[PDB]
Amino acid sequence: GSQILCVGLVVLDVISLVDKYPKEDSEIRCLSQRWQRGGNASNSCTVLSLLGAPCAFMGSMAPGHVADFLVADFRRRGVDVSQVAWQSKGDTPSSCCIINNSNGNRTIVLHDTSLPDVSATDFEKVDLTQFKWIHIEGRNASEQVKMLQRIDAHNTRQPPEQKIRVSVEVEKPREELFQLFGYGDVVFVSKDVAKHLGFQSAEEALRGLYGRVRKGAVLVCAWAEEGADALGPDGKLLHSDAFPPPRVVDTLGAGDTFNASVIFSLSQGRSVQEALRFGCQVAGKKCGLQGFDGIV
Amino acid sequence: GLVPRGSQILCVGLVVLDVISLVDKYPKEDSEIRCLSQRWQRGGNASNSCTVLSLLGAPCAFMGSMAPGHVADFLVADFRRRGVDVSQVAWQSKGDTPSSCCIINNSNGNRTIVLHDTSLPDVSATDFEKVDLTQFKWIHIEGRNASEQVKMLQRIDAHNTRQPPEQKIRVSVEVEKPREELFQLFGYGDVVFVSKDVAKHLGFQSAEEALRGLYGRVRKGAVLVCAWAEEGADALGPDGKLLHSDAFPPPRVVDTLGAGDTFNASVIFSLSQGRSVQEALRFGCQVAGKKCGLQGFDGIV
Ligand SMILES: C[C@H]1[C@H](O)CN1c1nc(N2C[C@@H](O)[C@@H](O)C2)cc(C(F)(F)F)c1C#N
Ligand SMILES: C[C@H]1[C@H](O)CN1c1nc(N2C[C@@H](O)[C@@H](O)C2)cc(C(F)(F)F)c1C#N
Repeated sequence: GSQILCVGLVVLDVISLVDKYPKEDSEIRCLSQRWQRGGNASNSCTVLSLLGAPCAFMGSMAPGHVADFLVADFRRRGVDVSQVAWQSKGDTPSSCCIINNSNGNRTIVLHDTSLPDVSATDFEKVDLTQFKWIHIEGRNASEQVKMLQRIDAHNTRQPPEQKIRVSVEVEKPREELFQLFGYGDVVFVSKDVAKHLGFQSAEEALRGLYGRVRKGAVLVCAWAEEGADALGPDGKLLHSDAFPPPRVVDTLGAGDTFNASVIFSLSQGRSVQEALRFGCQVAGKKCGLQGFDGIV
Repeated sequence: GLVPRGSQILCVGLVVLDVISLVDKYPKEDSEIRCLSQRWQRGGNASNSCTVLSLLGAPCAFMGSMAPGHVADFLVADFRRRGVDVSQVAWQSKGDTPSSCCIINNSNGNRTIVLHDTSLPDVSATDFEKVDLTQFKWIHIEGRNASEQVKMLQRIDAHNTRQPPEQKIRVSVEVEKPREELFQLFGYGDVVFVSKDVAKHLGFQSAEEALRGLYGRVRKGAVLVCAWAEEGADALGPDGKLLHSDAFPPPRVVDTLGAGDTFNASVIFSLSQGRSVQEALRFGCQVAGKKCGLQGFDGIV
């Protein structure tokens, strides 16, 4: 296997750049506008391609002009779109993103079209042999657990040399998703999910949630500008300071940059410490740039 | 393709992609919230007046700036969907096709707007100088870049001086934004539309006060028109006789977005058809009122 598969969402980000965030009932005029392809699994694909990794995307899309824009962007990047689960019923999701130029803060108003999510049936149809690593963005937990069990089954039949590495992301504080803790060799838990569970630091979260992971898995938690932490089976907490840019201009997709960079580094055989550090390095570079161009 | 001579109604002005999201509570900065419902709409005054003229049964054309891209493709497809001739569009090499983002809170009804950037150049007088006016029976200009538009208005004046009265192009002008640059446009056109917002900003408290106060600013024999929402509309012509029409409010008000544009297009339509200013004021008020009980422009006729 050579490719890195990212299973999750693709969203059209209808971005506006403002000098100051608007006050409810106001009329600000934006600096600039752009269409950017978004969604967590989608943004991680952009980053992996830029990092020089052969990657593929798996997500639901509806035939139409929004899909044509997204597909052309995926293709322009060299993202393998051959795994896309095309839906006959529904529309492709989009969102209004407000990026504050004075601090880089991103405010998203998402429109979730109720496009059916990728099923365990869609996933059974995939020939796993081309993949080196499979990353799943937590969405439809019950259906994704069946996908994770399929990869587990594949791997039991494989020599250690050709075992598919698996990562999982729990970004939304949804009780259903917490069963995914659970599966995978690398588990990414968000600051928002951690705070929701009552943890006030990435060290508190990793010590509190490590009991929920599979034997020998690595639990990772990025805490924005405070840097990121990781905890493996050795019980040794690992840390990396952030690499903040002198001027933070766009934080939209920073966490996705972190996830893809950590996945990349580990796929390349680097240590968890090296990977934590690289993840923050790339996430920080991206924060001082508009979009993903120039992160390398 | 072939458009018969003196058949179309031209609307010069703005087209924009409005992205309207309905939220239960306004988002706090850095949040990743999910909206109730999200609509993409083709907005802009000259743009909305085109939709209405097509629905009224009028062959119409739009003239405005657009840049090649995916926003333009959405807008062009909508123009076409409402059967608007888009052959006059001034395509720009530099700039963004306008897009505005509206956030409507469902718990209080308050609208938060993030207005399009200023990057796209407006239609120039040299752009207009390239249009063959013979296919138009009427030309309506939305006040934007006043200095340039005055040269466009003078071009139509020049065209008309060498035309017989039956082949004269009728001209209307809209002053909707309260900016001093635009107030020079009162001096052009056969029909001048002044807004309630512009009127109030000049210190007028009624459409009667505005028409009596601003009539001196119009050219000889022009008609000054002012719609005052639910209070109805007024018109004042060279005879010095103030004309009025009550509003025709719908049983329930659904959507007032583009009501003024519906009024303008309906008044232009009626006059283009040879009806009296009184008949046209009334028609403008009827159509604008029908639209208010409707979501969008779909069933206004
Ligand atoms: C992915 C995490 C690793 O923990 C380092 N990363 C960063 N995340 C930031 N976020 C702002 C977004 O709104 C999210 O809250 C996360 C900002 C920065 C920076 F400080 F540079 F601006 C860095 C970095 N480096
Ligand atoms: C254009 C003017 C003519 O005066 C008739 N029109 C109406 N405008 C309304 N507006 C309320 C919002 O603020 C819009 O901006 C304007 C509402 C109504 C109605 F009462 F029906 F709802 C009517 C009518 N008829």
